[PDB]
Amino acid sequence: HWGYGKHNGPEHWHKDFPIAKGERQSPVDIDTHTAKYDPSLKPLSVSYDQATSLRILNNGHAFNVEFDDSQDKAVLKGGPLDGTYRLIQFHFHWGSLDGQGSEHTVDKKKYAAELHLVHWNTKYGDFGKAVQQPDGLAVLGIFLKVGSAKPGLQKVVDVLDSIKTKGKSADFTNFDPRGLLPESLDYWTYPGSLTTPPLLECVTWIVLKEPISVSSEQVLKFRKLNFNGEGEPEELMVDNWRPAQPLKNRQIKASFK
Ligand SMILES: CC(=O)c1ccc(B(O)O)cc1
Ligand SMILES: [Zn+2]
Repeated sequence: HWGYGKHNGPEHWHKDFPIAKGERQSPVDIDTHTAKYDPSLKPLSVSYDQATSLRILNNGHAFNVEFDDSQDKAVLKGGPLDGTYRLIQFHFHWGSLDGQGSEHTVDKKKYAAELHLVHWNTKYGDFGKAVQQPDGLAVLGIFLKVGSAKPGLQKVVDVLDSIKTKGKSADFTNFDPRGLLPESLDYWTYPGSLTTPPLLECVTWIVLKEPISVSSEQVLKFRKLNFNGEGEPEELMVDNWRPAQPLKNRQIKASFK
């Protein structure tokens, strides 16, 4: 199917997913000097106190920490969102080297990796119904650079040997995603889509300005994962990011000056 190589990478996705050439695709480059501070923006509200993680999965594209979204336990509201968005899963995209990996860029700058905290609007009932709506999803993007170690990430780094190949999964309860958040909630926001197929244009993107630091060893463990499935030729899971897409008829708002 689709992947990230030279034969199935992003530049090929449009053949099986025409919306790849859509009018509100992600990711995009964030021109910090062209984004306009928006007063009407309300303060962001991250209520992850009752978050309940369940499993960690290698899907052959990335690895998802999945949560129990059967109740309003870890929600995202305020900011540009109208209503309540339930956290369903979070994933990363990283590069083969520290100077790449992120999907969004800031003034064309690429980060070592990008963390996506995915939530879906609770007025749609579930995630599968929510992805079919223009305001069905809210994704919290957080950049990752190499530097100091991010303690709240080590628990995820330690379990990755259990999900090395596509399809493998492992119990992963009691993970607190608040350890993955940066100090500040300053953000840019814009209307976009999922960054992998089906590339549905259903996402409100909230990208935090302040990155989180991770050690080179923490990301190195990311690079030891496998695209392939067990017993198959080893393709290392690296550079699983979509490059910046055309901004088109969109303006990026900022929550700060
Ligand atoms: C297919 C799917 O479930 C998914 C795809 C991309 C993202 B993202 O851009 O944050 C999240 C979820
Ligand atoms: Zn993603």
